[PDB]
Amino acid sequence: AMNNTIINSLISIKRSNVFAVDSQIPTLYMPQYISLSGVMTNDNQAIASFEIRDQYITALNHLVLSLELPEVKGMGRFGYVPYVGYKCINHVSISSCNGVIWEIEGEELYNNCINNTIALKHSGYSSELNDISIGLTPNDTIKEPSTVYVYIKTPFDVEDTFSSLKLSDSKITVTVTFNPVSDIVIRDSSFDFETFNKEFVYVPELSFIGYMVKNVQIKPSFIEKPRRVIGQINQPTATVTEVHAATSLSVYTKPYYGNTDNKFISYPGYSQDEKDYIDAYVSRLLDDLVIVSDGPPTGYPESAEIVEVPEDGIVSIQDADVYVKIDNVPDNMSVYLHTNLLMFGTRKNSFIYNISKKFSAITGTYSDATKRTIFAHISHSINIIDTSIPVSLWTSQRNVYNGDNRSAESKAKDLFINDPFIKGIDFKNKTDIISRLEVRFGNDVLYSENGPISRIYNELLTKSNNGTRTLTFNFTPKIFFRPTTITANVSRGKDKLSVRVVYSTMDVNHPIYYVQKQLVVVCNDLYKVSYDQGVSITKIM
Amino acid sequence: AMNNTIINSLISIKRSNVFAVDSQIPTLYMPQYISLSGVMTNDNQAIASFEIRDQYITALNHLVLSLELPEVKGMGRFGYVPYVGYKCINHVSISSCNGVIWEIEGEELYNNCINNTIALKHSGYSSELNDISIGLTPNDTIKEPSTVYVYIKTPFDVEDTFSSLKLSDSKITVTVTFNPVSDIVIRDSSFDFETFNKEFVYVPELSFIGYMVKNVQIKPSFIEKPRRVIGQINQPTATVTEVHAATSLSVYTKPYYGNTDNKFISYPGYSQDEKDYIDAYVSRLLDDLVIVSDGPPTGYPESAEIVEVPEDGIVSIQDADVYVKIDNVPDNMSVYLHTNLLMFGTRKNSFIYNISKKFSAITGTYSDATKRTIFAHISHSINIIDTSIPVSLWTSQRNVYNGDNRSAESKAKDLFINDPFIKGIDFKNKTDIISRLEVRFGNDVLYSENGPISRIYNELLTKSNNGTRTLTFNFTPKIFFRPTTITANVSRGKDKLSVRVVYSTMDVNHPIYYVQKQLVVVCNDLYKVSYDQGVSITKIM
Amino acid sequence: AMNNTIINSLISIKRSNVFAVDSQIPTLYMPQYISLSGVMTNDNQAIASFEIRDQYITALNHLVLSLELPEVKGMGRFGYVPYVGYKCINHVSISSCNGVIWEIEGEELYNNCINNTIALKHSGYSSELNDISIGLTPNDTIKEPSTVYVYIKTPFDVEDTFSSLKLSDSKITVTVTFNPVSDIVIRDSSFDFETFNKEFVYVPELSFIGYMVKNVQIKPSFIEKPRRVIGQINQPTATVTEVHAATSLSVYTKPYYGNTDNKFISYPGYSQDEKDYIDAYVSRLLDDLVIVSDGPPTGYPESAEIVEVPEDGIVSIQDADVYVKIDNVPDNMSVYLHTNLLMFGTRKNSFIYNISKKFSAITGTYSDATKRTIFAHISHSINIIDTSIPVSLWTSQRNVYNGDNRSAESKAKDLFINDPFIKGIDFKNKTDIISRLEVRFGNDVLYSENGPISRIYNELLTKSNNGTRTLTFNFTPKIFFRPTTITANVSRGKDKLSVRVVYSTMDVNHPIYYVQKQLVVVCNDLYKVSYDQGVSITKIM
Repeated sequence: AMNNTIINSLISIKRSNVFAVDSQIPTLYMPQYISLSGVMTNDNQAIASFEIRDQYITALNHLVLSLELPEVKGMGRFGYVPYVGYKCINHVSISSCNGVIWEIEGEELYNNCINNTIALKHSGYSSELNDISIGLTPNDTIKEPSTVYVYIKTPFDVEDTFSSLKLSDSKITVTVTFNPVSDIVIRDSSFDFETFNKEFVYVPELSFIGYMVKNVQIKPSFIEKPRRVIGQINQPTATVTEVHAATSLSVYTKPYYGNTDNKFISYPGYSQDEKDYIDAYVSRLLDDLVIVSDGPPTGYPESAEIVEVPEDGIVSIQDADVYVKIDNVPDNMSVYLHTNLLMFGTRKNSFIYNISKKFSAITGTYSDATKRTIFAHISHSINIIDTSIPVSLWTSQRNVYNGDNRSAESKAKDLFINDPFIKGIDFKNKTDIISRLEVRFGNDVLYSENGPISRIYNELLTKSNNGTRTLTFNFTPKIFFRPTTITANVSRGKDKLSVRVVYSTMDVNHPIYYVQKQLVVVCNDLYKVSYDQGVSITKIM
Repeated sequence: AMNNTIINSLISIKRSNVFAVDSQIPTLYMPQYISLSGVMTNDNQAIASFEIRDQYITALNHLVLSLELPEVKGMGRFGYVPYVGYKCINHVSISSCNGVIWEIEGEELYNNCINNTIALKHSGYSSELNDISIGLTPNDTIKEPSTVYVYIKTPFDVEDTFSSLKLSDSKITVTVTFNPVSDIVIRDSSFDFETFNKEFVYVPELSFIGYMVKNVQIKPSFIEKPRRVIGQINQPTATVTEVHAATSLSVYTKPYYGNTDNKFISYPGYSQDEKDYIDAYVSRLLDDLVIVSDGPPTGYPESAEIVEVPEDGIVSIQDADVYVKIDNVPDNMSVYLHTNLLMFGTRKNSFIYNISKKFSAITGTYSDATKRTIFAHISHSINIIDTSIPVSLWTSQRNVYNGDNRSAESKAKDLFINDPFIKGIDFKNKTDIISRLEVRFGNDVLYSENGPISRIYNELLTKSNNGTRTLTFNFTPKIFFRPTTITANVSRGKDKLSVRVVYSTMDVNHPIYYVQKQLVVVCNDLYKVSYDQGVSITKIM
Repeated sequence: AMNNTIINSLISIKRSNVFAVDSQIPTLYMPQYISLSGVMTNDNQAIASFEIRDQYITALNHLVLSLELPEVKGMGRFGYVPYVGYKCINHVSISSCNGVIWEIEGEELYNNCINNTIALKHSGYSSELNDISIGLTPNDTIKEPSTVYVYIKTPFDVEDTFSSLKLSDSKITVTVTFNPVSDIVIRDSSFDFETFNKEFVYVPELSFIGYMVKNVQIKPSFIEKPRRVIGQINQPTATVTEVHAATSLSVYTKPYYGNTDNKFISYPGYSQDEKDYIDAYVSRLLDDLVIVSDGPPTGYPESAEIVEVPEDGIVSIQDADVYVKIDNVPDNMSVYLHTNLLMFGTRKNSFIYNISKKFSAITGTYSDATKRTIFAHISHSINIIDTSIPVSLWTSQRNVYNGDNRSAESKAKDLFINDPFIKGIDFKNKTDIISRLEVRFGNDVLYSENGPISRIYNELLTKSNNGTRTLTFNFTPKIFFRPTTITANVSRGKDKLSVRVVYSTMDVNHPIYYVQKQLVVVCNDLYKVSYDQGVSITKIM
């Protein structure tokens, strides 16, 4: 029922038809899902190799790696890192008889896939995998066997068949190097990690979409291979040499925990919000913070200053006042507040970082049935950095105090965490430790910034939530155009990308000041793909 | 402020202009939102017919069906299934004078729209609709009147005006067949469903975007019509005949509850996470699991083994130990543990499935004001399958035990659930009951897999979270190319798609072993659309 | 490993190659992120001006505005509105020597960006910014300094370099007008807003992506400039004159709070779900609703009817029964129910809106340590409208009752909220106050609807969750085609868009009946962009 207004509004010119189109008949082809088994060899890293050789496979894309995780038994606490499938991959390489066609580091693969929620979920992200489970007997099953699937995104996936890797009758080999299983496991000290590690085995299977094409017409294309460079420990510089045609440049920082035992007080498991991290940390602290006891509590170091709560409920810790109210406290028992649970300082009369001063209100109810306090509303100022401080840093040699005044029961619940893709200096990469960034191409300054406007642009343009500081040089559509690059001038000397940052200033009495940092620079170089005598790539100069 | 580096980096060749384009003048047209009322007729299913006849409507797409849900009154418990608007649709057909142009089943329509969160939300997904409400008097209003909107996605929507259905001066009729209202309602036994069902009436209105086009130039196009085949009860096979040009093939399993009363213990209402299902189930179980009583609890079957909790809090149920601690228990009362609340077994001395053994720690506080236990931390191993077991299966004839030892008050809270789009054998389609899948085209094997790598690929390629095992044959862009299909060879005999699965093995002492299953195969056939003497389609061969 | 079925299925015709493409070499260019500082001037609104003048910048797009929010100190309660960065912008204008090239209102900018979660998050959406913080001393830091980033989406962003604004050697000026800081702040009366407002200063920096293009070839393009018209207070009409080529028309309603003090009882801060709003409101009400007291509670107006709860727990308020059970009540104390906490009525014996009657079950436990009630399960019927009623409306002159019988402590916790982008008559724009909508073009009726099917279509087509009633006239692809518009017929008189709504009927005894409403109509006009003697636009007629 069109209105008279509508039928009279339209009341000559060459007009493009937007209500019809001629359907082009495409190249004749037939796709097939193909699964292959690999040969494992053993740095002694595990390495899986897959050989693709079939005259009827003309092209392929969409590599998926499946992994069988085994049943885990015994006692102790044990979970998997989130996205375990991606955290397992150290390196991936695709190569033909002519050499390497494409390759990537596992962290860069994860960074490229981090905006793909479906892929992250298939990589193994669930409560059954990522909760920290407990075994009570040597026969208790901590984790049941399960299979995860890792989508190995390549440049060959962007335009479906248009960008797919053509096999010009050559053999194609895919090689997957794995990280050691310690990287993907979160465990306490009571778990028999030596036995688990001696018995653990990666079991991979490779899948891809193959294309049988009739009368294929191959043309040369353009591919981008990421290349990574890691700076020295705590140095504010890193240089990428032999840069002749780069499409983009990425910069970020990784913490280095090699000077520690890799032990942390808490970990939220499947829950991965900042609030979840903080809630897990606070839950671990409260068991030692407020104590209901018949007499002064026992089982703490001599350095512990445990103080009885007065009738008004306020315990003053220097300038800080902590409000403590516990219901149903027995008559033969008092309420005590640990006033220096964790403390750090560099001089005997300077500023002290004291975790007890971060709490302002603690309320809960005591349970006579379970002999413990069930906490309710907690008012505190604990941030993600406190949850990210390694346990070794509290008891460092630079600390003029004891450091860790927790009970032995609390110290036995600390977890080993060797997650290989941690960015920044906290688990969420929230704190921005870069205050200034300068990028040089040759001797001349290419780009400078103070605030993270390059990260803001990276996130806006890629529609990601976990972006980094990225200089993007290509804004042209993929595949159909040759990508735009910054191009070297060897005569002028402009053929390397030097990066210099200024790190943010931290308090020398904050434990986080001593986490070691490395600067990571990623450069995407442009390559040309040719299909004469097999598959070949050349670096564009 | 361009840097000298930038202005000297660019320091001939035919270059495509990527900073400008000539704006093509499109076909002259004017869109209008048009709403129509239908004629209802009454298998006795309701059927709504809408006639589109207007010489000035040249094309249309984007069908939306609105439905007025009436005010629900009375007593009992009552909610709507999530996405009630889509759950209401049994069948949709679009046809002209020449015959059916396009049609789909309601479940396939839901499957095609499941990745559209906006559409699912408009279909009716809110707490006011999907919470299980309670009426206390015969005049209490359980649900207020509300309107839902169902987006009926067709092939005519993919490329906006390019793919829109052209009305070549013909009459177009849309016919909507509805499911019976029992399918979309979740109620207990105290709700007067007979009266509600006698008085309920579907009230639909149809909307679409029409296009008045001046001097339209129509061309023939290609359309895909899904076709479904349902296998026999508990058979591992299903065949699709007359397959001459298919773009894709989908496979999944549906549970068949016809051998039951369709009653379930719990349902989470608006909350639809797996954890929400499990929490609702546990909340229903705890009211009978742990009892605070003055003397041995009364009101349970003679088969119930209710045991007093010792002072240490551990009750051993065969090999399983349950820890029970309840605060504030009165002095004249004890704490009791129901040790066989639900139990299933096939032999008198074999394995027993016992829901009481799935709990390891139960803590809470008794309330003297409300005479009930408020539970706190619960440690258990309840999975989604337990929440999906029908109540009839516990009391089956094959069970050598009583089965359901709950109280009458608990049994009166069970809910009828007839949701028509359930997949798998649980409400979340999480358990994978297919262990092996083989697809044959003619006599030859087209595809085999063990793990669900085809489902992994379906989800990756369609960016969905609720994918199925799907063989996709078309990777060419829609509309602008003729779609790629697997093509029949009638000379060779290759003209049907046979499907055979191997179902996963289950424990004969698990109640879920006896849920009946059907195999569903969906085949998308390619059709050609022509515009001579009205609108016509032909099957491509 | 291709199957024999696959290799025999494919066993002439001009076929388009879908496995290769010739890579076109694009225009030579180099992008750069450029940041500028502005000149501030002071309706006395702050205004930031940025001058872009550089012969080597050929084109630009992707404007980002950063803002430094200062440290907030003192006592009282203080937070920022969600998306503070967007809420700060009153107006944005881009202009060259020829005049205004493009401009938009801040509310329309927010509406265009509301589907961009990344952009909304960068605008300032976090607990640290949006929680309502408390200062206790005149030196307590309520908020730490932080920087937000506002993505100013323009038409120049849709097709990357294709749609970018060309600077034809002209100077380009960007002007940002800011809202007063009262609009972006949520505070109580104890916060020193006069001092904060005297000292607050907007500190903006502008960024954009510039393009140095070698041998650019510029062509004329088409741009759409939104234009807004606001109807008179409580009038159901609004007209847009001089409409000669419009691509779309939007309609919605804004509440007008100028007849109030802009004070509300509660606000959920960072949590922005409807349930969060309702939970914050209920949490504020419960502290006065149920009172544990030694004797009749004191500190309430003489109009307050506070009633002791009987032993059965049921207090009847006219036809409504409230169930109140509180555990651990001391022996020298009773439980009391405030039965007319908030009440509104227009006649002394007609219907009364009473907030106490909206509660059906209240349970909790009294705390002897903190002298307050910790509530548990609450059964109520509080909706978002109750949470959106302004405090002034309860104590209106039309109310024949007192209105607000809360304690002084509760009244001191009310918050000032001047959020400038509120739609509808509640904070979530959930209630639909438009029952019928008629759009006229000239004298003839262009479109009519009752239900919000135009909003349903707006949301479906734009993939948004916060759509409005929108008539869309353009369904052609952006940039590459000249947009489709409704076109004026000045001879016939069709050159204005008149809008008339019928507002929904409300109860004259509901306080929400008296919130004043304005009708907002937005019309997107089509303009042509030319590049002779700088940058110029002309209105298409």
